[PDB]
Amino acid sequence: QQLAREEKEAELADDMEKGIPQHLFESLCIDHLQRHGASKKSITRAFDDDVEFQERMAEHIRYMVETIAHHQVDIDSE
Amino acid sequence: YQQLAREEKEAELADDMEKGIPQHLFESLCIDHLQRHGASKKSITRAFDDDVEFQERMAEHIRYMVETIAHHQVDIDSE
Repeated sequence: QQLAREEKEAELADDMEKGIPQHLFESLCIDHLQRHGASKKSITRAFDDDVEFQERMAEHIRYMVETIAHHQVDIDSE
Repeated sequence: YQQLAREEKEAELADDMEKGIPQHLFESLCIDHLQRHGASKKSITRAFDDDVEFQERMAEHIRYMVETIAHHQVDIDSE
């Protein structure tokens, strides 16, 4: 039953992850980091060329989305 | 000590860039994109504002992003 709750969370986080593709964060960075010394090329190289970065980026988006899935189910129970 | 000075520059660049990326910019990204994908506004905000572990791990990834971009930027500064 806790194990049925984790299922709901994982399914929900599956859907959320789809609505949060990586280009949203790249856009964010281009828009907010240029004034801080980071050029389009560097942000672009991170997002399009850097394998390790892409993966660690996917890991965290999954964590973000698992965490809010968790809270969504909390409010579903209240 | 040439490579240390490079890393120290990378690190200070990251310090600067980090100020451009407060957490609420990410909260807004999520409320703008996740509502069609199963999340309510409340759930996102609960994560961003009430969940202390989320905040810390959020801060740390942001710091990771900025160090990695800083690294790429100094590489480009040396080509």
